[PDB]
Amino acid sequence: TRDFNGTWEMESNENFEGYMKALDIDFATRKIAVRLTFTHVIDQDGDNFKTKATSTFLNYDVDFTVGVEFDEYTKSLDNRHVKALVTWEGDVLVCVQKGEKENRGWKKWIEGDKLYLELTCGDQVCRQVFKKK
Ligand SMILES: *C/C=C/c1ccc2c(c1)C(C)(C)c1cc(N(CC)CC)ccc1-2
Repeated sequence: TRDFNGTWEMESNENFEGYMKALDIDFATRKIAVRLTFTHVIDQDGDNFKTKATSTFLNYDVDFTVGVEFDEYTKSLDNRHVKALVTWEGDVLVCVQKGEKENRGWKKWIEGDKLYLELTCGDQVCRQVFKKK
C-alpha cells in the first residue's frame, strides 16, 4: 500500500539517541525524547500529506506535497534550514533533507498492520515501528 493514513502508536524505537546526537539535539531534549511514546497521525490525500507527531512534551508537525521541493525550518528539532523533497520509491515514502547534515532524511513504509520509519543523519540510522490504532 501507498496509503499511510491513520493514527499510529509507537511500538519500537532503536537508536533514537544516536540519530538525535547526529542532529546535535542537546542532552536535555534527548533524555526526555528517548523515553516518550509518540503517536504519529497521517492525513494523506493524494500527494498532500498533513502529519503530526505528538507526545506528552515534544511535538513535531510537517505538511508536504509529494514531488514538490520545499524549504523547511526544522523548528524545535535542531532548528536548521533544509531543502526537503518527499518522493516514492516503490511503496516506500522517501524524504531527503538537503543541508548541512549529511545523509539526512527519512523513509516510511508499511508491512501488514505496522508502519516503519527509518530516520537517518550522518552515519546514524534510527528505526521506529508503529502499530495502527
Ligand atoms: C515521516 C516522519 C518522519 C520523521 C522524521 C524526523 C523525526 C520524526 C519523524 C519524529 C517526530 C519521530 C522526530 C522527533 C524528534 N525529537 C527530537 C528533537 C522529538 C521531538 C526529532 C526528529 C523526528
